[PDB]
Amino acid sequence: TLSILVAHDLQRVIGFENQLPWHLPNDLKHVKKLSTGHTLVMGRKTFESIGKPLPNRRNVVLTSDTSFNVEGVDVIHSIEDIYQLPGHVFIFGGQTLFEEMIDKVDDMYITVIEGKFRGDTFFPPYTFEDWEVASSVEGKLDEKNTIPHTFLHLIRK
Ligand SMILES: NC(=O)c1ccc[n+]([C@@H]2O[C@H](COP(=O)([O-])OP(=O)(O)OC[C@H]3O[C@@H](n4cnc5c(N)ncnc54)[C@H](OP(=O)(O)O)[C@@H]3O)[C@@H](O)[C@H]2O)c1
Ligand SMILES: CCc1nc(N)nc(N)c1C#C[C@@H](C)c1cc2c(c(-c3ccc(CC(=O)O)cc3)c1)OCO2
Repeated sequence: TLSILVAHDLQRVIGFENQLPWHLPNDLKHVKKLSTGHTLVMGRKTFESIGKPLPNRRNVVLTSDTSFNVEGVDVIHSIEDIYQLPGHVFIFGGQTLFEEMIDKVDDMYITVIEGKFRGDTFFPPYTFEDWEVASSVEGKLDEKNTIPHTFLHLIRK
């Protein structure tokens, strides 16, 4: 099972200057629930933006750097290596990896941020006539979660 896992805004912005443009704690909880116990695969720049591996799951980093080596991180050097990872594998980002994999994944867990942010990195365009809506759940707004957002589970038709 190969899935995308992404938060993107109304124009599909996912990042600005190596950071998330927005602060949404509920989306962090969403990611932890989905991916604890499984595998995250991310590009090198996504990994550097996080700083360190995320706990209690396998962290796989794709890079051409043969010197890359981080305690708690498994390194792969080819897209093809992804297809040798067991278990449930989530493509975690960023733009380059999403572009490489959106045509390969079985399904996508998208958090749509219902806002328009300045970005320099984007999720690729997709059309809902390629993807069925398995579920769509509005995120709950409160003091610490103040941007409207929707959790989609899209499965390839
Ligand atoms: N909103 C979200 O859900 C979310 C999630 C993740 C990331 N992001 C954002 O996305 C942005 C970063 O995305 P990005 O496109 O700049 O970078 P990226 O996709 O994270 O990383 C690109 C790097 O990955 C490696 N790579 C990609 N394909 C490869 C291949 N086929 N073989 C070997 N290595 C490969 C290369 O590393 P080397 O150059 O070292 O060889 C390349 O430089 C950040 O702003 C981050 O905040 C957002
Ligand atoms: C949470 C944002 C997000 N949402 C969805 N829908 N899909 C994604 N791919 C990402 C992403 C991402 C990368 C860019 C990133 C950058 C960061 C982060 C975290 C992050 C930190 C803690 C958790 C909670 C956990 O799992 O323990 C989850 C994500 C993740 O924090 C520093 O900057």
